[PDB]
Amino acid sequence: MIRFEIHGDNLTITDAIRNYIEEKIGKLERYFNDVPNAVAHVKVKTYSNSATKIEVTIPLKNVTLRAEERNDDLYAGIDLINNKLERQVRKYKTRINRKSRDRGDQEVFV
Repeated sequence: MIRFEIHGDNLTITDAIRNYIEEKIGKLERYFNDVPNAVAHVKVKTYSNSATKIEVTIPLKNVTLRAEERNDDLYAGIDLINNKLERQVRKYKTRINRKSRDRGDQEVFV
């Protein structure tokens, strides 16, 4: 089961975001079906609507994304990681997939 293990010390510490993330991570992992385990170890930290300090660490099978930054929007921090998730997830899975066919991406053929 795809898990979300957040420690969020922010203003809105309720089911709202947890659900919000459940939707996000849910919709992300529902892009896959062969994903038994994907996690979101996230930690936001703010006592101001004009603040957010976040740190995501989302261990999928393939890759674990971590994003640790102080940025006004939480959702931008997690978007940093989510959007980079798309970016990195695809970079990683597509690279590790193509390593069979693409022999000379890291190799100069010595």
